[PDB]
Amino acid sequence: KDGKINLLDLNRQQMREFFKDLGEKPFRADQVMKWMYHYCCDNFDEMTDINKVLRGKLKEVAEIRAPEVVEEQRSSDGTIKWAIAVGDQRVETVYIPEDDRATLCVSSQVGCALECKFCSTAQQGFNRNLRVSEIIGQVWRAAKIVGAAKVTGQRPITNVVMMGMGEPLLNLNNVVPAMEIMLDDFGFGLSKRRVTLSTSGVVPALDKLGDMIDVALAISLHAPNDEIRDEIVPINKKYNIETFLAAVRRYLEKSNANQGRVTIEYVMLDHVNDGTEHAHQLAELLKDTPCKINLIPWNPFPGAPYGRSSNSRIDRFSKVLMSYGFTTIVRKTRGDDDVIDRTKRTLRKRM
Ligand code: SF4
Repeated sequence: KDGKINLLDLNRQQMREFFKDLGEKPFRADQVMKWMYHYCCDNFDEMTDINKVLRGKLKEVAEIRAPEVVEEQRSSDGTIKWAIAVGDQRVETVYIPEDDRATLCVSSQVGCALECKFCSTAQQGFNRNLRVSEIIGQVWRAAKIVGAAKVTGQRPITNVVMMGMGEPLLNLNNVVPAMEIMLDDFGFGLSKRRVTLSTSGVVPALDKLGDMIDVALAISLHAPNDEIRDEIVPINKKYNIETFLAAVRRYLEKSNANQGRVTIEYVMLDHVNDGTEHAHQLAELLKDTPCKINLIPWNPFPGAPYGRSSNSRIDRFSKVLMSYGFTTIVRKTRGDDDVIDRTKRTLRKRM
């Protein structure tokens, strides 16, 4: 807004290049980056080992502006759901704590174009791609809130997943540098095994991803055959299951963050994809792809075309897969979470 460079938009190299233009040596960029990501600092004044002159330069041409929280919802089990303001739009960020880990689910887009029939985001349609600052800024903001204070169980973020609003492979230009910052020693310093990109299967973009970065891959499959997938996840019409699975294999040739084993996501949809015959078909489909299968007890929202699969159907589905020796997990569901308002506020201030 002020015509200043948001430093959260910049990877290590771009940061160094920017600092070079300020007439500063590359080490000063690394130093500021460290303050930004190791101490979640967005205030140049708090950077005590930087001299006043450099501080003055930075305040004039740059800022550290992460997206703000407009709604926080805290659950019993420790799960936090944030609504995040991105310009004039809203995205979602979710913190999920566990005993041995803490996972952040980060949005890649404002809305989505993929039209997955089980997805409430798909209802909105695609608005825009998120900028680097608005992706990495979700991690930054969450880490600040989780760190600031200070509750039992909620350890610092250990894992980040590109899983939320939007298809990450349709925003490669912003998703890739964001992940680079997550991975970087001077950024969040996360292992590549703990940075996971989840995709529904944009094949040429996946081929592209593997040439750009080494990060863990997860796939949103959600169906055992092409006729069912064409219906539930329309992008399958462009790139079918076999085209998707071959692209996964090509990615694993360039990348070893997965250690050969991709996580496969599968929402359970009442009488759509949750039958024993579907499970047997899934096992056959996945016989040549090393995997862990996450069966997801999906909950309907108002207007959803599908119902929840019963627990006994999910159980029988799980057992079929286990009989073939697949590592399969029924994912423990986490959390239980006006138009005239602006004019009303104006009419109130009048009194
Ligand atoms: S890719 Fe993800 S966000 Fe996009 S419509 Fe499908 S499930 Fe929804």
